[PDB]
Amino acid sequence: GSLTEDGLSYKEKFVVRSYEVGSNKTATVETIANLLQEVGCNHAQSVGFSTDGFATTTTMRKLHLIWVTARMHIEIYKYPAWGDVVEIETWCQSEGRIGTRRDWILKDSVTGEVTGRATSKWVMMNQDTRRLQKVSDDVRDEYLVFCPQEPRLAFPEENNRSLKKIPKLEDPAQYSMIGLKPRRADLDMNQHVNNVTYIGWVLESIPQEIVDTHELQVITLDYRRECQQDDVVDSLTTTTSDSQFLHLLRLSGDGQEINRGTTLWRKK
Amino acid sequence: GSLTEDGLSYKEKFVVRSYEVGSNKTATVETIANLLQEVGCNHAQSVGFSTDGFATTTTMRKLHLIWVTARMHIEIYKYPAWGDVVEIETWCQSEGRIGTRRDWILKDSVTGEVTGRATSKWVMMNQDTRRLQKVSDDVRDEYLVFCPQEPRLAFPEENNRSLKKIPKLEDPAQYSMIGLKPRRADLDMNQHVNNVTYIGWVLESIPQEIVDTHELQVITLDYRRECQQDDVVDSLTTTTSNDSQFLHLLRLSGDGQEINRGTTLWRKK
Ligand SMILES: Cc1occc1C(=O)NCc1ccco1
Ligand SMILES: Cc1occc1C(=O)NCc1ccco1
Repeated sequence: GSLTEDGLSYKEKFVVRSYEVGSNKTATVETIANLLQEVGCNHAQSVGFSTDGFATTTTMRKLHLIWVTARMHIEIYKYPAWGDVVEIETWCQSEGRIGTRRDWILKDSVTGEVTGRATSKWVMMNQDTRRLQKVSDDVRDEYLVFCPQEPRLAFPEENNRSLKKIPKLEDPAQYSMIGLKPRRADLDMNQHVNNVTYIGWVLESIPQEIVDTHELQVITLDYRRECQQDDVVDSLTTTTSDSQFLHLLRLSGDGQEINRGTTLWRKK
Repeated sequence: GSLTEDGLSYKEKFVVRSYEVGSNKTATVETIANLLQEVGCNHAQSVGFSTDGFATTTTMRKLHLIWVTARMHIEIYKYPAWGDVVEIETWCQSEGRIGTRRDWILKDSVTGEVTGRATSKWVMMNQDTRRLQKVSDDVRDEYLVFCPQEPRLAFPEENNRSLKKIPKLEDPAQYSMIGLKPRRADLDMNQHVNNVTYIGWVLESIPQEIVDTHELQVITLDYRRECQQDDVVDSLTTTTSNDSQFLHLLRLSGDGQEINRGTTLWRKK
């Protein structure tokens, strides 16, 4: 991969692997999400930021401050087939004191057609206390020089799906998968549960009949609290409708919320 | 990737990804295993075989016959770091009617030094009845033309670790991880649990203190029965031993039906 000519975005090509595809012989949404994280990490490295998923500076490191994902929104038009080359372009943009956005565009390398797009919202937090804090001016200036100044949005439309508020699923859920636990492969280099694991957990409570007859078109997922290495999770889903679902991930015992989201599926 | 000049082996380079590394910022053994499977699949594709993990011909497909892994043995000297390039060479060799072997050599692209090696044993089986059958001469001839004729072994030594018999762990196990279940990401394109998932499940019952102070050098794993999509597994481990050795067993959570047995060898960091 490499930064683009203006140095304000980063592009990388990937060849879809055999173990990366589902029963449709095309990349799963979790493979797509891993590739998004990979290109994001390579963009941070290319300009000198930390590569641990927290995109920190020496200044943030001294203050024990980290960037954390608050929301992921992915829309896929065509899932790449095994052996296909997908090119992904990513960029970062500040949204004031509130937080920062990282966007992605996925393209078919051969045709040049846009096959998917994604957006994410990030917030700054002290890694020990977990307390959120507004971005300081001295740390904002550190990363602004790597972002476009004019608005550049993967989802330009005012009040589009990526910004919709997500309600809390009410019991009883129509479907559930309980007792989900992360294993070592689900952890990152810092021993935290990888953000993509929660996408897989959300999807575990979708009936197999939906997965066999439909394709996932949109997934929006809010991240409220981390699942620790020794926690156990329950994945809940209710049909709200194309097929649409409302999702909730909570701790198996006390029912503490860790994630909420919605999915939209298209009949094959 | 590509077949080599003599067309009897296949090589491919991989750049280690951020999500592919563990706490040591080097590739996990499961990432290594996925890369082994990937280069194996690319070698089958390069010469016209099926790419579903069963390496079948049109002849085998008409008979509902498949190749299945009976044993995996991996030895790693140095785990590649994030961003490093690892080159992997693989080849296949028949071992008579018994079964066939697929071997791998991993190298550091920059230095050319051998950083790891692996071997696997495969057997032919009817995919519906799960009954094993000896390889026929007409099936055998189909793939022999893609294998070296002279012996080429990643583990040449006559009485080496890759061929050692593995005993059955006796209860009580020293350590256990209970209620492990596969999710959709653990399945392949045919909806079978991926062979690498069982490696992760074996390792779940190793105490975190061993993982933090030691590095995995060798893993040998026998595959006896497959875990179905709706099955639940128990991972059991007992220390058998500067080095640490363990005996492992994976069994169904309910009746205790064996699915895998293996051994691991760890070296202090
Ligand atoms: C998504 C995000 O939220 C807060 C910071 C970032 C980020 O990615 N920063 C590193 C970087 C590398 C190139 C541009 O920015
Ligand atoms: C491991 C194995 O056991 C039985 C067959 C095979 C195999 O890989 N065959 C396909 C192939 C591609 C190049 C050479 O052979």
